[PDB]
Amino acid sequence: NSQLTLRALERGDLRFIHNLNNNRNIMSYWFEEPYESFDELEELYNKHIHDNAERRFVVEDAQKNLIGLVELIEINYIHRSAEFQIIIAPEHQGKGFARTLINRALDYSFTILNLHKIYLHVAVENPKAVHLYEECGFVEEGHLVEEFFINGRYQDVKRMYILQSKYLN
Amino acid sequence: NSQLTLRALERGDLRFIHNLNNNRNIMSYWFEEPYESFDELEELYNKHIHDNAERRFVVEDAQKNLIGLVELIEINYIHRSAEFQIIIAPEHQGKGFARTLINRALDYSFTILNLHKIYLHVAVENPKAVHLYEECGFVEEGHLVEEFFINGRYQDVKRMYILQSKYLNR
Amino acid sequence: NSQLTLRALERGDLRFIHNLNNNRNIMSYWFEEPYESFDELEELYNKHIHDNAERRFVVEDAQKNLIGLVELIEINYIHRSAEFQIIIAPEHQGKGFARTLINRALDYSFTILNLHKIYLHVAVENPKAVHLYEECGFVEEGHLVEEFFINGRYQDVKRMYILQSKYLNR
Amino acid sequence: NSQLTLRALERGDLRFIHNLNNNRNIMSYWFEEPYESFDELEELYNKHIHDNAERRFVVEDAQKNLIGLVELIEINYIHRSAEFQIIIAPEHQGKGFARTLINRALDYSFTILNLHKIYLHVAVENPKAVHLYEECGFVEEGHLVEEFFINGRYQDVKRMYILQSKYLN
Amino acid sequence: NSQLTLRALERGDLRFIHNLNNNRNIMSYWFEEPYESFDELEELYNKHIHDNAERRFVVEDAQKNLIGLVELIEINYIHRSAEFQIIIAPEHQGKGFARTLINRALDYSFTILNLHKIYLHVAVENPKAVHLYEECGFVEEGHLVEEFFINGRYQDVKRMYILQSKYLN
Amino acid sequence: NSQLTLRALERGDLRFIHNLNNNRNIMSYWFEEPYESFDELEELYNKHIHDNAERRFVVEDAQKNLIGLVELIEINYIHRSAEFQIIIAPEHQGKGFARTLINRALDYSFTILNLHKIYLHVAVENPKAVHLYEECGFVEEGHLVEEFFINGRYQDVKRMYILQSKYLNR
Amino acid sequence: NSQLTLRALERGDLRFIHNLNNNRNIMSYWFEEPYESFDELEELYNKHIHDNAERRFVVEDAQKNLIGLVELIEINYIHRSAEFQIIIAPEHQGKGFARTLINRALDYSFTILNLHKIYLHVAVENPKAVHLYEECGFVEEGHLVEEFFINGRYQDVKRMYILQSKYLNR
Amino acid sequence: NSQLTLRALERGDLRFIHNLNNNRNIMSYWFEEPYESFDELEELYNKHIHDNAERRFVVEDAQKNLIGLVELIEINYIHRSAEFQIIIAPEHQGKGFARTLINRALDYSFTILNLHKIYLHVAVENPKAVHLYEECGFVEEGHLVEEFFINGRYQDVKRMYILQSKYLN
Amino acid sequence: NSQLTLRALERGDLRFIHNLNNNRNIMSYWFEEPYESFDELEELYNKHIHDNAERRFVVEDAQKNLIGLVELIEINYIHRSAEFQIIIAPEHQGKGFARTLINRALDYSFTILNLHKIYLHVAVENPKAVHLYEECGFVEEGHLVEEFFINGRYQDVKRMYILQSKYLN
Amino acid sequence: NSQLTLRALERGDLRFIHNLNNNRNIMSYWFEEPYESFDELEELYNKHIHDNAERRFVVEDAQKNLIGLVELIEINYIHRSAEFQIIIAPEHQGKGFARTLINRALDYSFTILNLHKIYLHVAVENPKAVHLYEECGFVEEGHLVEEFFINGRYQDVKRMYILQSKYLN
Amino acid sequence: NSQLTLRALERGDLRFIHNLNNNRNIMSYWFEEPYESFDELEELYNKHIHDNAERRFVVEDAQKNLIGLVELIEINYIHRSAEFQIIIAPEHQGKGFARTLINRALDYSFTILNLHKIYLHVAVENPKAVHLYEECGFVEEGHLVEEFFINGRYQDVKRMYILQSKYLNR
Amino acid sequence: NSQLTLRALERGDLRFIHNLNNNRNIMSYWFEEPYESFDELEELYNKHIHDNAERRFVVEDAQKNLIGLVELIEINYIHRSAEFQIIIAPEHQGKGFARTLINRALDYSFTILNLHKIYLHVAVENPKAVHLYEECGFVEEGHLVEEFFINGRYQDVKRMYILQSKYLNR
Repeated sequence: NSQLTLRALERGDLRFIHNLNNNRNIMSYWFEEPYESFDELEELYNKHIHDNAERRFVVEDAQKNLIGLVELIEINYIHRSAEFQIIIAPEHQGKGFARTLINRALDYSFTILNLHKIYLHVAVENPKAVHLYEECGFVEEGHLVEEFFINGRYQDVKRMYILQSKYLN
Repeated sequence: NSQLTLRALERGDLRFIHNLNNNRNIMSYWFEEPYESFDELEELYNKHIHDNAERRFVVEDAQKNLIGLVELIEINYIHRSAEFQIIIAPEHQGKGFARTLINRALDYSFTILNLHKIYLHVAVENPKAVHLYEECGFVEEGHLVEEFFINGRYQDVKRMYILQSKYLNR
Repeated sequence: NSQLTLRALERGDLRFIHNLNNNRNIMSYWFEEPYESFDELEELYNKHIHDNAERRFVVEDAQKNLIGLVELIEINYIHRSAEFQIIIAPEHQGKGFARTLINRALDYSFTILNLHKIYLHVAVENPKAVHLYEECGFVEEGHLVEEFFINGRYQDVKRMYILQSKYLNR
Repeated sequence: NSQLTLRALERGDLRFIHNLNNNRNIMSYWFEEPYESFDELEELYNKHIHDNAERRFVVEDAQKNLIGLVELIEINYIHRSAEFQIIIAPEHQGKGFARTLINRALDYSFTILNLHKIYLHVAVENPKAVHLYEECGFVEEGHLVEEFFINGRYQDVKRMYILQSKYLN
Repeated sequence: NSQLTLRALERGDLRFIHNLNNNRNIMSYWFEEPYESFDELEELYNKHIHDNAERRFVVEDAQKNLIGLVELIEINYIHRSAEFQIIIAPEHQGKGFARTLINRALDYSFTILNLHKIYLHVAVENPKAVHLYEECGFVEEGHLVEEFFINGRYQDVKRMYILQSKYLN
Repeated sequence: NSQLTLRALERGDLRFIHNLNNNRNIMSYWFEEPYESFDELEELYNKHIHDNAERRFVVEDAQKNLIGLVELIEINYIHRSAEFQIIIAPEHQGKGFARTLINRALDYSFTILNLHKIYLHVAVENPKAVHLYEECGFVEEGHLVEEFFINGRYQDVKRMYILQSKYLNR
Repeated sequence: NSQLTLRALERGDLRFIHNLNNNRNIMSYWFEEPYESFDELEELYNKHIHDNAERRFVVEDAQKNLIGLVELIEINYIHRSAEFQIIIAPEHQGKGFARTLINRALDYSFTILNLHKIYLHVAVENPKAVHLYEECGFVEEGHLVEEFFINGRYQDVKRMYILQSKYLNR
Repeated sequence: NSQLTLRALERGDLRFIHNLNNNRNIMSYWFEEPYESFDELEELYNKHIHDNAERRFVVEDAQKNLIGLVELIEINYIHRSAEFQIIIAPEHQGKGFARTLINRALDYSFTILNLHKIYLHVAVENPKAVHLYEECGFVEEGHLVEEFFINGRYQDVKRMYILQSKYLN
Repeated sequence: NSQLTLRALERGDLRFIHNLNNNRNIMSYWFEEPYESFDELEELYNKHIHDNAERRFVVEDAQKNLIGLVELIEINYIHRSAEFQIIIAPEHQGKGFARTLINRALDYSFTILNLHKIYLHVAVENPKAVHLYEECGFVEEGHLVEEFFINGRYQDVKRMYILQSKYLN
Repeated sequence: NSQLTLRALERGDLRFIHNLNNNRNIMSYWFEEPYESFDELEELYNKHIHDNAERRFVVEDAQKNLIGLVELIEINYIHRSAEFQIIIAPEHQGKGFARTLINRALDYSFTILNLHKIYLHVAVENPKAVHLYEECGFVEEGHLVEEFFINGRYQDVKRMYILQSKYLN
Repeated sequence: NSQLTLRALERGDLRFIHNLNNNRNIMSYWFEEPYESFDELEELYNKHIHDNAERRFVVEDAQKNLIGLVELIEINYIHRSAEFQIIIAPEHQGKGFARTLINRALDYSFTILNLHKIYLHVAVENPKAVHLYEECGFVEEGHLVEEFFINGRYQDVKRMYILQSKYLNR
Repeated sequence: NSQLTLRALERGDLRFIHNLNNNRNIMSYWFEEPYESFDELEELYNKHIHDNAERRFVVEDAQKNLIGLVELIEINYIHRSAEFQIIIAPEHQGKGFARTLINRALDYSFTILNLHKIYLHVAVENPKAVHLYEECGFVEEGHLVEEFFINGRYQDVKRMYILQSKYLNR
């Protein structure tokens, strides 16, 4: 149930993230190349530490087991928008967590960071991750055509958004 | 027209860019804040020197007028895409230059850089710029709702794109 | 009047800045020690170019005479507040310039930086700075008791503020 | 009671500071984003190591349990003024400890740092903390309108202060 | 069989890479001096950590025995071309493993890196490796005369290649 | 003719180099993007001075007009091979210069650097580069299928070579 | 006199200071060895740039004569004290300048810097300088026995001071 | 008895010094602020290592127990004077050591370092530490008025001196 | 017998080399001063790592015991010559290894590195190390007169050479 | 007897060197302040690591007890001259060891460093050390008046020397 | 002749050296590749600044002609030996300068540097240079077989030397 | 005479220094190799500014002609000794200058730096340097046998000295 908590990504967490980062089947849905030496990782972690344009979160339960990773990135502070990215680890999918976690990100985006808009990309051939975002109040503002090469072909993604005045009320 | 040339942006060009970069009715169109020390610009230009992820171009004519600037930014070499942007210096607009300028950018994109997709963002409330793009072959693929805060209001823009296939088989 | 504009602070402006920063009866109303090497200015200018939390502006008349300094400082992007501070050069005071430049500060804050609150500090013994701010919409939120030592004694300053919504719809 | 020591924050207090710097409830009262990786904290500590403009104090009891933090920040040596802030650890709340930590930081400010004015900022929605300050001699000098965005709303804050002659006479 | 994983080379694979980089017999087939102190390898690894122009893969089996190395080097993102090379460990030779490592690196090149052409260089004196490549779809495009000095004599090499449409159609 | 000489590439030659490196219909036959800041040239020149694996040469006529560029690159000292690449400035082509400068490349490679093999890459759609190399002794060792994207398409290049012994005793 | 001004020491002033710094009958009075490379002075000046613990001031008159130098050094912000020192260039002494100069230093000390105690060291054998100080309100608080080796002899000096209270209520 | 020895301050000694440095009741008599992170300490130790203008000594007995700290600072080599500072740790006061230690400092100053004058400051409200220095041949050359803010008020210190020609003979 | 192998000098090997480097009786025959701190060594090892003009080898047997050190230095790549240096450790002399090892160096020089000439220096009062080199196909091209001060006097060395075309065939 | 080895000073001899560098009695004979933190010694060692103008030797016996230090400093390679100094450890004094350490450093200077003159400086108040030097062949060439301040008085020193031809003939 | 002087090579001399360093029939004689950026030369000169193991000298006459260059390199201070090399600029040869120049080098070597043995390498096929050396007192000590690849052939050289004893007792 | 003064060594003095430092028959009596780049001078000057253990002085006549160099080196602040070394420019020797400048060395050492002993080294084959030192109070404390190689041989030098007390009361 609602035992799930969001926390700041830490150095101790990089092995878990290193694993997700090299998983082809997971990183495809973030349109990120599945190749990352732990060293390269450690370093880009060191980079993200002094960077106000991102916030990375590790998602845990009460055993303190790593359940997943929410990211808010490209925070832009004139326009007050950021890009949202979510992964739940293989052994923690299916359990109905995504709503909770996706909503905590929004709570974060809108009640703390005081952003106007969250947006995201997802593959049009993820027709059910799409149902999800829509259930959480996201809607499609874009159908981006052949945006990303994923698994041997150019694919379509939807861009989806939610604003602060919607989520608040 | 057939006399406009695109060349890599140089250090001797940074006063031209500074001015553009600090002008309110020009930066609005790129969604970029109109404020930049010549000292910030120069340093950014030196880190730009190092970036394979961008090509910033300056636009000249016959007798050396700097007419404008074209960029291909966020060039991604797996997905083979880049964002395109353009400026015609205030004193050079409304001469039918843009058309030729957008079309030099695509030919660069697609005949040298060998990209697959150029995309651009343009204000819904910039309907002249929208109609240019459409007449060069850009089609809308998204209606970004209230994406930018510009001149005191959150504003919608169109995402548009064109593919390498369509340009070469134009 | 309609002539007047703010632009980014440049390196060739530092002589004019330095002049003002060693002026006692000027520096006194910014609560600032009137002591600064041209060299400490240059380093501190190099420091604060990159500093996203600040914007410094020189004002120019139609003939590009340096008229004053407008600054928006401590800009926080979560709370969307920043502190405003201005100086008009001694030889340009008493012209009716003040409201125009305050208005430009607020324009930039609210239509470009998309801020929610702008605040300032003004000495309780500088009435007619206090009174110009009033006529631009600033209201007192606090009386800071004995806040700064200036000219041999601890003096009281007003904290005053204006919101985005009020500015943009009055 | 007199069983509370204040002392300089050391590297070994950082796990403790970190945990507090990621508690949203605690950090709310400080007008403060509840996100801080350990590495970022240790870089900030390494920095203020050399800021004569700031002092950070851990509170300890007799047995030397870590009760809290007290800070004097923005110390100004022309104007002789600094901002005071205090956290007590959730676990050590409500034992009538805070008045002692306050008179402690005041005594440091006035009897050692030879300061002239201490101010603080406290939520208008926290009339119990305001009460607290009033008992230790703090005088409201401002009511800042919508100064901070906290928890989805812009809120008001009391700025308050105390002077050296008042605390020492 | 499908029991072979490819993954990014990590710091803990370096003793293994080192041992291979000092085997003259193995390194002969790579046109390559068989001398490399560990420190020099770790400096080279530290370097390519940040070369988007190269990818290095260790091969693992189910039990996660280190079978070999596969590399895509000189990746060019205008021309969309890279050089392929493969080592299998002496101890894991001759178990019909190489065809799988090859189709593996091809699939990475073509399905993830979205490359256009892969080439390799193979000894004209190694008609068994050439055979190997031919079965996985590689076409001889050059016969380089006396290209490399190996073992006291200047020898010829086949340059061969495969294209994306061919591997994916 | 007998006038022509190669010498080390110098800093005061970079204007002439830069010119050539932003030339499209020149850069196309070196398989190289025609985009390069004067500043990226200068850094890359600073890079490659020390680089023992390369030698870059400017050619001069009897009057010290910059005639072209000769380069020997990837020089490996175990295998004793290097890649050769040349450019004659547009305003000096069609003079009969080509063989003299190829001959100088080979002279340097074989009598100074003591190389065993020199190879080049030439476009299969640049016949008369292919044919000049033949007359200097270069023979085809390979046909690289669809090797480079140039001018909107993947093109085939010839790999060609000449050995030390053949050069020095024919 | 009423025309002498104190300003922060600048880089353009370091030849004036160099000369003073190398003059035997001027440095004796500060107990400082008369030997300094312009190169040492400049570097010290750059580290001085960074020091909140000091204010070095230059003394001008109406028509830009550099008359001297005033320092407040070892400024301590808990104990709120600083050492004061002064020089009048040889050619400007005996004009009754010192008096005004010592009194600009104290007013700076006590009206801006908000210090509590200025102190100074002066040679027992400099009884003119002693009498100046006493007439500005400095009183002796110590007789330092043989503190400095100056001109071949260990020598006594007077420590003198004045407090903020006494200056403001002068 | 005269088992007490003076030695060079070392890195291993910094915990003992760290303790003395944060003791309000001890550092008041050196007019030094009682606040010092171990890190700041470590660093200023690293600084004092390449500094010919100071010598710091740890004072030990035969158990090798840390008994105290003598310092000679601002050694000035034209004028041949330095400032002397002494602390004996809390558990080692009362035992009559100060004379010994103060005299070893002088032996150091005058028989080794070849200084002409040692001077010191002490609070006029330390009327007995004053008797001490006087017993060791120090005399007052100054009564410095309101020099230091200590424990909530400006206080007077005496300056006291001894010369080489006196101590020798 | 021919169990002896040549390998790249490594960091783990520096204690063994440190020993040989400080041995007066060994280093005399290399005309190198017998004085070298392990630190200086470590550093000049770090130097030789990014240096294409040398190759240093540790010579081992099958116990993996360190038997000796072959060096090829001043590799010059226009002229295709290098200087050869050999030491067998004290407890491994007399066993008849030198021929093997000297020949592996040549194999290295001529079959791998593709050099035209190997040369060496040896003291004329080493009349038997000279017989050796001559047995391995080296001949004297020089008798260098009073070249080196060794053990209290200027001494003569022979320079000796072998070329690639000789050794090959 | 012949049971004394000289060798280069290593990092592990530093505790030993340090202890000697803080003995006032020992350091007196070297004209030398007896104060040196360990960190300062290790920085000085790290420095001279690269000074071809100096050589430092620990003395060891058979069992490898650390007997002392010997140094050749200020080696000048135009003039071929260096200064010699020797310490024996208090614990190893008076066993007729010093003559052997002296002829040892002379032999290094003359038979290895090919130097021309060695000099030393020895207290005029130490006629037993002077005796020592005279027996090993050192000739007084100066009587330096009040050259050093040691122990509260300015004292005289003998500068002495020996030449290469004299030591080797 | 008695008017030739040797002085340390300076930064103002590096164009003279550059030219020499890039000339084929001059570098052959030193066995050194004829190719060097002025930028490489300058940097080498700055690391040369630091080297006790070398002395590079420039050769002037009466009226400031730069006639040449002399080096003593690989100076070894235990073995007390150095390699000597020499160049006379093309336009200054065949004037009987060399003799005096070789003999200034030895006197430096042996009267100041206090070396024991100077040695040199010279091409067997440079028999004029061989005869110079022999007439100054150099005698052969080795016949280095095919040591250098020069002008397309591996070539033999003579190692020659002279000792301090023989020069001073000349 | 009374004209002559010593002042700190400055950067604009280095041409004059360099001149002297490459002079053989000058450098010989400082036991110093006459070889030094202007660039090694500049670095070594940058080195030794900060070096508290040395003071270098140029002497000037009444018209600011560089007359010579006076140095006090190895200044140790425990033992309070330093080594003295002087040069008068060749074109200013034989004027009777020597004692004045030695006297200035001692004045500075004893009345400013508060030294106890000043020593020098002088060649036993430079009598009249030996004799001028005598007349300034220097007495021999040692005869250094074969101390330096100079001009083809090992030569003997005198070590000579003068104490503070003797200088200051004779």
